[PDB]
Amino acid sequence: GSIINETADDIVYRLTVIIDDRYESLKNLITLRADRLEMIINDNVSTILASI
Amino acid sequence: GSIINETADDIVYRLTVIIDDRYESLKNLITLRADRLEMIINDNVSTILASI
Amino acid sequence: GSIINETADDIVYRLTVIIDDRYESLKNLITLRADRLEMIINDNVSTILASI
Amino acid sequence: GSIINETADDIVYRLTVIIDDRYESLKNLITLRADRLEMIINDNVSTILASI
Ligand SMILES: c1ccc2ccccc2c1
Ligand SMILES: c1ccc2ccccc2c1
Repeated sequence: GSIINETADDIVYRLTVIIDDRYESLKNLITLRADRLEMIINDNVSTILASI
Repeated sequence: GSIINETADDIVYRLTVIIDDRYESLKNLITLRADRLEMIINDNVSTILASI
Repeated sequence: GSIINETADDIVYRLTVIIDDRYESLKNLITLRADRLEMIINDNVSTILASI
Repeated sequence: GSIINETADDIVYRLTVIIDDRYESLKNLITLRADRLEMIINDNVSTILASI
């Protein structure tokens, strides 16, 4: 439209990309560490149960 | 308000919607995974106690 | 005048509050769920050890 | 080179620095608390396994 609403759209867009990238990083990390805890807990409990 | 004041509110508002959405996502993911770990732990302890 | 400088300062300042508030919320949530899980584990292990 | 194009670059950069700072803190927090939980889980299981 004009010079103002475009410069605003550019600010919103660029920072949105930043926010989105940092979001995905945190999302994948949370997922990664939670999967590890599940794996470790499962393996250990299975070891305990296998040890009378 | 003035043009620039309305444009400032719009930039903040839009990026706040973004930040909030991403925050809720991580908030929900963290809660989901932690809740599941507690579910897994509580179940495993019940099995270990049943196996004496 | 200087309204563009001030508005940019005003924009950065407002979104900083948003970002920091959500950060603290996630920081406390992550910290809270970790304390809970550690407590649950320690409690359960003591229960298991009390049952030979 | 424009009046507001530099302003936009400043706003995005200034908030990017803040986002990066908070993102890194959560990343470190998530890593540290998960590393801690994994240690606690294994240390506890070693105790149980050592109790017939
Ligand atoms: C601390 C670190 C990582 C986690 C992942 C999922 C749920 C809770 C957590 C607590
Ligand atoms: C997504 C990405 C980074 C963030 C940093 C702080 C608070 C919320 C966030 C949401």
